[PDB]
Amino acid sequence: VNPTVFFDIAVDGEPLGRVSFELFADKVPKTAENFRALSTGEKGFGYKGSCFHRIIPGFMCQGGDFTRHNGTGGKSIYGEKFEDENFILKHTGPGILSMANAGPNTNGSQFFICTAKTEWLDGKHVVFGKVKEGMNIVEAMERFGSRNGKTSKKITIADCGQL
Repeated sequence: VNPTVFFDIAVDGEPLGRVSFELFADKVPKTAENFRALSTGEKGFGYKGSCFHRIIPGFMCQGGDFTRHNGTGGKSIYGEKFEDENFILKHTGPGILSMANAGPNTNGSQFFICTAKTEWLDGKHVVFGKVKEGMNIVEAMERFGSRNGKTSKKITIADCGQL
C-alpha cells in the first residue's frame, strides 16, 4: 500500500544511478503525501532538477530546496510550512528519510537522507521514509561531500517520480 518514489541522480550532469524510497503513508500520511507529490510534480512544482546542497559524509545528504538551491528555500504542497505530524518513527540508521526544519512545525520541502544513525534527531525531525533500493548510490553521493557540507561537484535530481 505504501508508495515508492525514485530519484535519478546526476553528478555534473553525468548519470550516477537511481535511488528509490518507500514512504510511510501508513504512519505519517500528510508528510508522505507532500514528498510523493513533490516527486511527481503533479501540483505544478517539485524536486525535478533540484540539487543536494549539503552533504556531510558519515552524517547525511540534504536536499529539497527547489526555490533557492542553498538551504534557505523550499515550500510544501500545503503552503510555506506545515506542522510536525508525529514522531512515531525514529532515526535508526542509514537510509532513513527525515524532514529538515527550522524549529517546531516548520516543515517545507527540505529533507535529508541519513547515512548514519542519528538518534539525537529523534522527536525533533519527522521520519517519513527509507531507502528501498540504491543505498549504494547514496553512498556514492556521499563521496562528493565534505566536512562543512559543500559538494565538490553538483549533485542533482535529474528525474523523479512514482514507481
